[PDB]
Order: sequence, then C-alpha cells, then structure tokens
Amino acid sequence: CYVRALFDFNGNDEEDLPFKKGDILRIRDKPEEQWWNAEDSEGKRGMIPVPYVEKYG
Repeated sequence: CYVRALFDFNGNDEEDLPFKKGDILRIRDKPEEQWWNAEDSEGKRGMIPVPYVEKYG
C-alpha cells in the first residue's frame, strides 16, 4: 500500500504530490494509469507518478 518515488519533485502545479528521489508514498487510489492518489510522509494525499514511483506495499 505504498510506492517508492525514485524521482524528486517539490513544487506546486496541479497539487501533484511532491517528494524526493527515494521517497515513499502510500497509494490508496489508482484512478489514472500513471497518476495515482497516494499519501506523503505526513498523510497528505496527492497525485503520485507511477512511472516515477515503484510498487512497494
């Protein structure tokens, strides 16, 4: 129920869930086929790149 973001990304464009190369995100929603809704290290649910993140849990 998590993913490892092997790509950095800290900004604020489309509310995309930011992260740092080698981060973990808890994916709970996977509507799109690349941008899934996962949580950050604070629970903040946002858009996470499946191509930039791996499947962990």
